[PDB]
Amino acid sequence: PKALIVYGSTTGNTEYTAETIARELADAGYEVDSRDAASVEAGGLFEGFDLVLLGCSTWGDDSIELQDDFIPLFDSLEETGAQGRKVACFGCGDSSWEYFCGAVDAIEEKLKNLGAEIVQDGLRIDGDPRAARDDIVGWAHDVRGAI
Ligand SMILES: Cc1cc2nc3c(=O)[nH]c(=O)nc-3n(C[C@H](O)[C@H](O)[C@H](O)COP(=O)(O)O)c2cc1C
Repeated sequence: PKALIVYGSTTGNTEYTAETIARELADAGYEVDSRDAASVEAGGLFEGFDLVLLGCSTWGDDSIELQDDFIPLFDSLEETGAQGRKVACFGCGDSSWEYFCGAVDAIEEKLKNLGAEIVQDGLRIDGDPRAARDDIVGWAHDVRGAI
């Protein structure tokens, strides 16, 4: 099986989290392709992948805004090949904000409309993800067991 991880990260937190998940999946036997959202195009992005994991941090002055590099992908999600695709989401944030990891919710909701199959509720990391390593590894393991 092939898994794609696409992340939008500005300060490196969601990127670390994506790398952590990627190693877990690889150790299990998946062929993993991990890509920064800045480097991808939406159109047919998910083609060929058995599992897609999308990660993004949350921004915005007084609204929920997705990480800049992820925005174009979210805006064109309908062209990615999400129907019937097994997906799960993750993100980093900071619980000082009420809309903690709000990006994750926005992405999940769109995916559901698009007919994707959300295999596990999104992983939401507060603060330094290295401090949450066990939680990330545990979530990767739960995603695997949910396929
Ligand atoms: C202006 C600003 C707005 C933010 N808004 C949110 C927010 O609504 N929800 C949240 O959970 N975190 C918010 N954050 C926290 C970032 O998402 C958090 O620093 C995160 O670790 C960045 O992840 P990244 O390094 O992968 O981009 C905000 C941070 C800044 C500076």
